[PDB]
Amino acid sequence: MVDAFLGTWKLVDSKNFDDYMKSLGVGFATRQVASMTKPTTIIEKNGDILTLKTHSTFKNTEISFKLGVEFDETTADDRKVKSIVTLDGGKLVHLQKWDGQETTLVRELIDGKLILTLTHGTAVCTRTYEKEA
Ligand SMILES: O=C(O)C(F)(F)C(F)(F)C(F)(F)C(F)(F)C(F)(F)C(F)(F)F
Ligand SMILES: O=C(O)C(F)(F)C(F)(F)C(F)(F)C(F)(F)C(F)(F)C(F)(F)F
Repeated sequence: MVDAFLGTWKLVDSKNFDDYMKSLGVGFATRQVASMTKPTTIIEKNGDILTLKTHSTFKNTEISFKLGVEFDETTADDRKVKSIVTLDGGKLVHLQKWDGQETTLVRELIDGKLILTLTHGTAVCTRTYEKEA
């Protein structure tokens, strides 16, 4: 199921991330740092539990979850959300809900690259990761 997503991934392309951050209300000085950061994402499984780490020179996050089971999450920008991650069409779909708002973080594999599509409001950001050995 999820096994092609597992491993260490490095950011190699980003489109419309400023739009996405601004839609979420991230302040301009933070957006400026974030626009120049290249995170590493590490996706590990242990049985039915996935752990997704995001590491950078600015902020780090880590979440653990079972597919299809809601979990509490506090995002990098300090939103307290109700989250669920599911496999849908071969994509890892992460849905966050708070205050009646929603955002999706969708990961899919295309030609061995991991494409992360972030949608909030009308903003749609595409971030591409390449696998580390
Ligand atoms: O993993 C990535 O590339 C990523 F930086 F885009 C990201 F998903 F972490 C993210 F979008 F920045 C995020 F941290 F999750 C965020 F949505 F919470 C926000 F910070 F942008 F507000
Ligand atoms: O700090 C915010 O609000 C932020 F959105 F800018 C941010 F830290 F989440 C980030 F820089 F966008 C981020 F990209 F998610 C990150 F730094 F966490 C990382 F993913 F780069 F690691």
